This record gives sequence, structure tokens and C-alpha cells, in this order.
Amino acid sequence: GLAVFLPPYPFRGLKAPYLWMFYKYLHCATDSILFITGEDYLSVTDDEAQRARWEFDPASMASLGYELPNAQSMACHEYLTLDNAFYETLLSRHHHDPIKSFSAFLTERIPDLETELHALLDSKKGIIDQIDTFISICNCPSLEHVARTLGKEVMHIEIGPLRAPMYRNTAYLDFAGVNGGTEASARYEKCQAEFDIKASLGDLHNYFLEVLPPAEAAGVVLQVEDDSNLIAYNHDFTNISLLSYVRQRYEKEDILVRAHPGSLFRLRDDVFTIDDSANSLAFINQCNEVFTINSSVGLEAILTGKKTTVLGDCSYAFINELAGASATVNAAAFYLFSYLVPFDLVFNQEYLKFRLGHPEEREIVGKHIEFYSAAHSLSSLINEAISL
Amino acid sequence: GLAVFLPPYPFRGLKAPYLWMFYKYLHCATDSILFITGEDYLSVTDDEAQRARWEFDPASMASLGYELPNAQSMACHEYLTLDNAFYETLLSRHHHDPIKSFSAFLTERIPDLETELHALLDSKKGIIDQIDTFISICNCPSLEHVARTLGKEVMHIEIGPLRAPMYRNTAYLDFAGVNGGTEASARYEKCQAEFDIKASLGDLHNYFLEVLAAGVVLQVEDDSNLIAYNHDFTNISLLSYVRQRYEKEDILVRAHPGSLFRLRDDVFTIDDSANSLAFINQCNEVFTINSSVGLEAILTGKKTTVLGDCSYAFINELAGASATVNAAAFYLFSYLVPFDLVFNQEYLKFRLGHPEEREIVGKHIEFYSADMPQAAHSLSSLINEAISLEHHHH
Ligand SMILES: [Cl-]
Repeated sequence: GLAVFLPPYPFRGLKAPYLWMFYKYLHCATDSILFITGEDYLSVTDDEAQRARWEFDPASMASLGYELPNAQSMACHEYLTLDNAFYETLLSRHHHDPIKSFSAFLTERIPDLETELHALLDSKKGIIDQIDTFISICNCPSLEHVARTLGKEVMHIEIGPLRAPMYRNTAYLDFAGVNGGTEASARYEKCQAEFDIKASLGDLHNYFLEVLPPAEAAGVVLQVEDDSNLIAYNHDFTNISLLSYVRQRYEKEDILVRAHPGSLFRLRDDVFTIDDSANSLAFINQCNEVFTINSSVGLEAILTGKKTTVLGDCSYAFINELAGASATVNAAAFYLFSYLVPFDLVFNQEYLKFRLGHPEEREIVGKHIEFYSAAHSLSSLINEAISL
Repeated sequence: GLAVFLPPYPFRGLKAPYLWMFYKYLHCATDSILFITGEDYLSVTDDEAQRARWEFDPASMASLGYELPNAQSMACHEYLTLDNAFYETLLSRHHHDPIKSFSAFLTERIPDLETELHALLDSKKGIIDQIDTFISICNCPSLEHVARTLGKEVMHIEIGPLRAPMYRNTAYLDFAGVNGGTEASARYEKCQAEFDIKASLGDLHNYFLEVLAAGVVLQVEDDSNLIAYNHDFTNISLLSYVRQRYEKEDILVRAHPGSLFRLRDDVFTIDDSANSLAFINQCNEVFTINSSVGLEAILTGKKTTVLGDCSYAFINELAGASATVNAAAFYLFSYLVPFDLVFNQEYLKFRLGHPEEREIVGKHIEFYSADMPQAAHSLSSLINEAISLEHHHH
């Protein structure tokens, strides 16, 4: 059985922040799941005051592919609820800075949290013995240590870098960590010689493109300031120091900035030239090279053959650090077909069992292409796919 | 003789960043000054490409009270010029992170900089012998170490927390550090017994004044205050801090027009008051990292939370009306300096001899009153009389 970890701690000012994953696993569940979560996740569906949350938007339910759970759907699983008081305690140990508290939660072992997790799991020890793996939407060394004591692994699972409408929907699945401390590079290193791809980057990019590619400066990508990427996995770089970094190398009218609509702040009116392109691709094509901390837009540039500079930690960084025309295509082919997972599968318990048995990269790739579609060797599967 | 440290390194993307202090010292100088600075400081005045800078604006000139130097004014001093290329080197040592580089400069010793400082001072040993003190506009452990080694003291000088036209013009003068690592608290702890002020907090405020729910003050993102003296707090985490305690309905945000970024429209209630005071009176309590507005809030008797390091924080850490007043009185009259005086070589030589607090307060009140002497008044008596109400005669 699965144990899904969905912490209630409002680090970013939002209750039940990972509610969409709760709804998604509930909608896709076939067997009982152990949810390690908070009481807010259990009351929010019936909370008449949180009716305007984006998770309840019909467009979001359709985009992420779930429906709202009824009583039977929610009640037929197992629950362990994390104590509401631990958040305030964590805050007090970091000068009540919610951001710095979030960072510690993502990158450090927290004894109090491990203790509570142990106590919760011990209350249903018979249930825990049946657990096949732990699942987390974010890194959490506390949870990861606790899982090791039980001889269990933690699958880190998150929305992927390529998404609709532009691309096929993808997801992250990482045994080491998602976004930060990813295992993507280590995975490719072990199975590199199995990848001999007969294609260009355009061929790897168009297969995932679902829309007619746009027609044919220094690009700077801004991101949301208070997410895990810029709080913990940024190598101390920020939106400000990123702009400062590029400024050390370029003049103002040679710089095109791509703002993120979800950011708390935006650049003042007449400081930089702001891009107003219909999409990421239309922005990238106006640039000679692209600068980013760890935006997924950076992946898109690399896939289109644009010179990209990555200042933060991310899953696709190892691809860019390769000098070679064919060495890059092979690395990207692995990332796209073997590392990235079709979005729906990471919520499919049968697929998760498959990944849990530690299958060969060939089996993983074949399973993904099988999903994408409507040959035996790994390279032949990919080559045949991006030609048809 | 004075030595004034004006580094050329464009930590904030601005070359000759401390140009205004160069112009001010040149304007007020009576004797030869040793400027430890960069070539950019000497060429900017005659560089038409940079005439658009605020330092040349008539309003800014009259506000800070200086005029542009002619050939004689600039040439009659001693110069030691630092290599601009050290900035790029320092950058490379900090993962090309300009923020981390500036922070190191302000809070850490840098061996290469100490090497270059000593080598420059070695070129004019005879001149250095007659230097009494080093002056720095910012904290710099590299410079401070070099100076002490040569048996010189360091005065950290910067524009103050209270400024015209709202207030009397003030400046910082601190031997330990300016903004961060200040000696204001330690200094008061030593002389607090001499402060028995028989007046209100409002009297103190009104003396410096020349005009008359949850408040959050935003600051410039890349200045030294938010880079090094912030206790890891940012504009982002400051808003997070308050949101944890208050609903968005009860939050009022005072934006800083000098910032690189601005809040998106319909996220917070953005204040549009005419000034800081007008913003403060709309709040039950004010939250800040280390903005000068936080001082104004305390001076008006508003509850204030200070998350970062700054010179006035020790005032807030006291309980009691009498206690806060005696602390604020010290801060305003003894710690803060009349702006023009920190550029006056005689006053600086006066401070170098480390006089008693009464003498310092006496000097300051003399200036503020635009008088001249001395009297039998105690320190507190001077302050009490200076801020007390006196009726007109008839
Ligand atoms: Cl900030």
C-alpha cells in the first residue's frame, strides 16, 4: 500500500497547500492509501469559506484530471494527522520567519518532526508493515530518515516541467529528491551507453510539442519568489541578484525579461524591457541566450538549442553541462523519456509498484512511450517514436 | 589629518557610488584630505555621459548642501586609487553572486583588499603619519583592520535616519559600525545615568520635526541594510511574517519608491500617504526590518517590531515611558549628529579626543539652535530646556 505525505504547515500562507494532490490520489485510488497529513485537508472540501480556492475551479479539476471526493471516497482510506501546534514551534526556532522555516523543513532533519512521525506511525503499526513506499510532494529529510528506519523508500513526486497546452503533461518521480537534489544525473550516468539516439533536439522537442511552433537579446526568466525552488534550491540567487548577474554582462536594451504572473512582486515600469509574448517559446526565440535560476523555461531553451545559463539547482542542469552535439541529444532523450513521467502514471498505484521493483531503464522508457502512443532496445523505441 | 575611504566597487551597479560624500567633503574642507578611492570618482565630474546622475541635480545639491568642485578644490588633496578590477575578482570568489560579494565586503575581512590598502598607504608613508583617523561611509572589516594596525581609528559616517524637509538633518558617527554593529547601545549602557529627562516622547519628536491596522514598511532590496544587516529577512519574508499574524484586510503596506520591484496591484492594500508620519498614524502597530521609518514610529509612541539590526533597536527593547524617553533623548542628541558637522574637520577632531557626553550634547544643541555659548546646565538640563515649551512675552 501507499503512504502519501501531505504536510499541512502553511509555509506560504495557504492552508492545505498540497490539496490538489490529495484530490488527485483520491480520484485515482484503487486500494486503500495511508495519508499522513493535516485536519485541514479533511475539512476543506466541506468548508463553505474556502469555496473560491483554485482547486475547486472546474478548469483546474479538468486540467489536473480529478473530481471532488464524496464521503465514500475520502473515508475509505487510512489517516494520520500531523499536530497543528508544531508549525508555531518551528517558527519560534527561526525567528518566526515562515520562509526560513520552510527552507529548514526542506533541507534539514527536524528532531521534533521525526518524533511525531514515529509516534503517529506506531499507533497503526500493523498498517505500516503493509506500506510499500512513501510518497512526498517535496523534500523532507525528517520524513526520509523516518522511512529509512522502516526500510521504506520515499518517492518524491511533483508536477513536471512540460505541461499542457504547450506540451504533453509530465511529472517528476525521484527517489532522492524533487527539484533540489535530484537523481537525474546519477541515473543517466549509470545507463548512458544505452542511449544512441538518431535525432536532433528539434525531434525530441516536437514530439512533446502539441501546438504549431512559433515563427522566427539576453533573456532573463523571473520566478515565484516564495516557492521551494527559490527558497531552498536557488544557490542563494534571487530574482534581484539574477537581474544583477545579467546586468554585469549586458546593457538594458539588450536584456529581455520574462516575468512570472504568479510572483508577489513585479519589476517597476521603466527599468527593464518586459516581454509580452504569447508563450515561453515566442519569448525564447527573441533571445540569443537565456538566463535562469531553475525555471522550467530553461529546459525549453536547451531543447530549442539556445545557450542557457542555470544558476540554481534543478533536474535538467546536467544536460546543459555537456559539451557535444550528440551527447546533448542523448542526455535530453533520457530526461524526456526515462526521467520525466507521464503525468497520470505517478498517481497510478500499479505504475508505482512497477517503479518500486526497480526495473531497467528500457522497461521504464517502453512503459512511457506505451502511454504516449495510440521494438525492444531502448534507442529503437525512442527512434521509432520520434519518426512516426 | 583625515583619510576618507570611498570605494569604487559597483556593488549595486553604480560606479562612484559614494560620490555625494566626495563632493560634500571637498566642499567643506579647510585642510588637505587623503581620499582612498577610485579613478571613477575623479573623472565623473567632467564626464558628460554621467551628468544625468542625481548628484548633479540642483535640488539634491542644495539638500545635502554642497557645490560641484573646481580644479583647485579637487587637486589640493591627497589621493590613493584602488583598482576597479578587484570587484570582478571578488565576484568570482562568491559564485558570481553580487549580493554575497557585497555582504562579504561589509561583514568579513578580505586578504587581497588588506594587501592593496597597505601597499597604497606604503607609497606615501610620510603622508600617512599625519593622518589622525580613517573615515568610512560603510562597514568594512578589511579597512578597519588596516587602520588599527597603523594605530588609526575608524569613524563610520552616513546620512542619518532623520532628514530634511521632514526633520532637522542628521548623520551617523559611529566608531564600531554604521547601521549594523553600531555602538549606540553599548554607548548608552555606559552613560545612561546622566540622562534624567523630564519631558515626553512627543517633545523629543517635535523638536526634530519641522513641519507636522498593521503597517509594513518595504525597503530597497540591494542596499547594505537588507543585504547584510537584515537578519536574513527580506521584503518577501517580512510580508510573510505579518501575514502569519494578520489578515490582508488589516495590513497596510508602505512601499519604497527606490525599490527595484513593486507589489502587484490587488494583493495588498498599498498606502498612499503624503509621508511616513501620515502612514504611521493609520496603523495600530508597525513592522519593519531596519527602515528609518521604524524610528519615526517609535518616536510617535506606536508599537513597532524591528526584525533586522539597526542603530535605534535598543530604544525599543526597553519597558517604561521614562526609560524609553531617556534612551531616545540619548539617541537623538548624543548618538545622532547634526548633518553638516560630520564633514567639519574641527568637530571630527573634537570627537577624536573622545569627550564626555555632555560636551557632545552641548556641541549638537549649539548647532541646532544656530547660536553659540559653558553654562552650568547638566546634560539633562540642556536637553530638557531645549525641547520644553516657553511662552512668548507681552
Ligand atoms: Cl527584498
